Amino acid sequence: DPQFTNVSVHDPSIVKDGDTYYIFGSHIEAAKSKDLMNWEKFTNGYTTPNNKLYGDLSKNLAGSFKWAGENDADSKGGFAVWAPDVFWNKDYVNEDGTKGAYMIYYSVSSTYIRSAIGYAVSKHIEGPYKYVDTIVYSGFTKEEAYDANSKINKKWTNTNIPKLIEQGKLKGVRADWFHNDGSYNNRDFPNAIDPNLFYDEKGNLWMAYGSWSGGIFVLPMDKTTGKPIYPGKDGKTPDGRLVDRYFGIKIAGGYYQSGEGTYIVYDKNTDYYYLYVTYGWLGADGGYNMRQFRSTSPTGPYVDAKGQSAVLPGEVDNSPYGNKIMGNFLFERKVGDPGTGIGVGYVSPGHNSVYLDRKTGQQFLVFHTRFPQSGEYHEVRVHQMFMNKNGWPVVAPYRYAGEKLEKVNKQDVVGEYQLINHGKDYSADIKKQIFVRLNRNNTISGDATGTWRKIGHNQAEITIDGETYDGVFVRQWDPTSKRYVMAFTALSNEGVSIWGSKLADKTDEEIVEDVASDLDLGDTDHVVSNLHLPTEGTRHTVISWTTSDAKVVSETGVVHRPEVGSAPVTATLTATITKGDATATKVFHITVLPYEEAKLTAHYSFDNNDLSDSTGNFGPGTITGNRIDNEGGTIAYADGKIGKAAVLNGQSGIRLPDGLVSSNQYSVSLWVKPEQLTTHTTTFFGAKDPNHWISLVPQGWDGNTMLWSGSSPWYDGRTFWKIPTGQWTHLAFSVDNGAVKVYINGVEKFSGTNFPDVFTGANASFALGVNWWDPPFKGLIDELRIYEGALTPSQVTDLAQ
Ligand SMILES: [Ca+2]
Ligand SMILES: [Ca+2]
Repeated sequence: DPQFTNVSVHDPSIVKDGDTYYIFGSHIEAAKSKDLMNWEKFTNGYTTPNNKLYGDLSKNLAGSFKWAGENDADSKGGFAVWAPDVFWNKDYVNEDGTKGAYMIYYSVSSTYIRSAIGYAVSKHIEGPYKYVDTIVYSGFTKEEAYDANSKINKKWTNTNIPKLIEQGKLKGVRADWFHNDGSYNNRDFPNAIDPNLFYDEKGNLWMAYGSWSGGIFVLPMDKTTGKPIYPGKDGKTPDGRLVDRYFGIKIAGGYYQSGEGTYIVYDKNTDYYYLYVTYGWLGADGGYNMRQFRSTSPTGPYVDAKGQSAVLPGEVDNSPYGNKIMGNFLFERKVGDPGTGIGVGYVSPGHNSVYLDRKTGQQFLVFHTRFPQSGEYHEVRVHQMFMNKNGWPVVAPYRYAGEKLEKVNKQDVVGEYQLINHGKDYSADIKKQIFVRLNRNNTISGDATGTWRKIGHNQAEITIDGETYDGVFVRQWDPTSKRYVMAFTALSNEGVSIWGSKLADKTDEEIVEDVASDLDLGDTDHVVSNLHLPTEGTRHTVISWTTSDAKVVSETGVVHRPEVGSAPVTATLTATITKGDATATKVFHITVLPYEEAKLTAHYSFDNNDLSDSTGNFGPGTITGNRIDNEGGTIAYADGKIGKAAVLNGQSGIRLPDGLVSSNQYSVSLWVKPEQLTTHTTTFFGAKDPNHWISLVPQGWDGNTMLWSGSSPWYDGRTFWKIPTGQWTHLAFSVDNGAVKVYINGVEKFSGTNFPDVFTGANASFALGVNWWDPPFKGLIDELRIYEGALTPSQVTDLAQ
């Protein structure tokens, strides 16, 4: 039934104009939809001029760009226009003195603290938006100072503050804004990004903003002009939270801890201000997760279900604070569940907005998310939310598909559920389901015990291991099985959320039959890799294995490839599948391939005082400077492992020719003499483009030698081994249709499957010592050998010597 059209809009700020829903996100991306399911982008990103939102970007927002976000520090080469919020401001006095305009409040940033918020206006939601002013600034300093790769002076005199002191809106500079060395005190005070403009009960206008550092602040705003009404005077709220003459009132975060993407919604139905913030880091390993507080006042205090304050008491883990409404999750499609793929899950879902419909009461969490097994690729998602009995909106487990609350029969609730509990913790981990059933005697049994009730038409009360969770039952589109299913979502007074999705009713026999038809080990006629043999199917179905011949393949799928030139070798794996007294059997016919010798395709020895390929079928290399795409470094040839090695001083390396590798069956060998270790720094690299690359990393994100692929998907070829300096080490890795191996000094240190295919039918870029981001390799690398095919353990224990 339901159709979806996806868009990649990061940090979506939703707004309804007329009958159309609009989202505005970072990087000047935006889109629109009439149904919250099918999105159509209308922007052109950082294209300038004729930028959709801003026109000639550079001149329109120059005011803001004088301070950060244009070709400066972390924005070198481009722009950084982040996390906007957009609304129709009926009171805005236009420069022709007419009333009413669409405002866009945006952020610009150059480092993790040097940022500012400014706004622009339009007669029309799609723009053009013309700059008005820049109103809040962070990362400024007590004296003249510059950042690495920045010519912008960060002294506070270079912000709006002098003008504000001249206008009588501030008395002066606050000493507390500075550390003793004159640096920006981001322990106490904010990074000026991520604005959210909202209205209170009375129609007064507020802006909340912030991201990590000192946290989230809120300022009242002049409806007529778009400017803050700065407090003018330092102080403390009645309950003790920091007030600042300029930055406003602190409502969440603190002490460097995470927390950005604030969104605040006044709900007239409950008379609460609901505060959403996202903890953690946005990246696939970041554990981005959405949090929820409330207050009776726009300016707080904001607290969670447990009555705990959103404002941190000190430099502590923020895990306990805030209802955790969504983290990493997957409703795993185990063997025997209907559909294909791994099932529906999200990684790092967050930076949300919220649409609450004045008339109907329907409510929607809007956010961007990443996904398991796709790295940094992201899309916009929308989940409905539903007010529970205790005045907390609860998030639905599935993306919105037209559903609404109904009168729900006890009959349609009773049965087996997959259940996910989001807890409080957050990390790279992905929560997966357990199995329980909600029995007609209102008990709960299975992987957890307890009780449940439906109340009124559809309120849910689930009590598990002595924890009670209040929420709703609602029907939901499960895209894995492709049915509307009954579901539940419910929050406890700890502020922990559990989710439920009803499984199709099934006998033990039908399950085993399902597990049996669905059990597949892929193409097992060309096996070069260990086979993963599942020991479990859906709903705790158990699967055991035997092998006809352990010398070919073990019971756990461990393969033994025969000698080069030998015959492929055959065996049979038998799966026995049990649940209750139902049982079935299925056999699979394996053929394990012999090793095949990789053949040398190119050789950079550096032995003839140049970057020539000795095999004489690729061009010579060229020199780079400190990145794969820049020029002007120096290659000293100096005494090395065989002949002369290539030296790299620390500030360049070698651009190898395009297309060097052009397959998914290849191998790379080289000898490395490092002086210093720097994290992420490559030797051999790597890339189709800056999102699809391979890198042989002497010290990677885990502190060890690895083979690394990124950023969509991520691959962690971890050897768990650290490499020495002033010293030669032999490194080799092979790739063979997803099959990957890495060798440290001849010994195999990593072996895996599903290695990405980065170079087949592309003309990619390759280099030694340098990439697009990290410190160049410092030391020597000798004897770079590229191959077609996968080096044999034998070929490799010979290159090592
Ligand atoms: Ca936002
Ligand atoms: Ca050499």
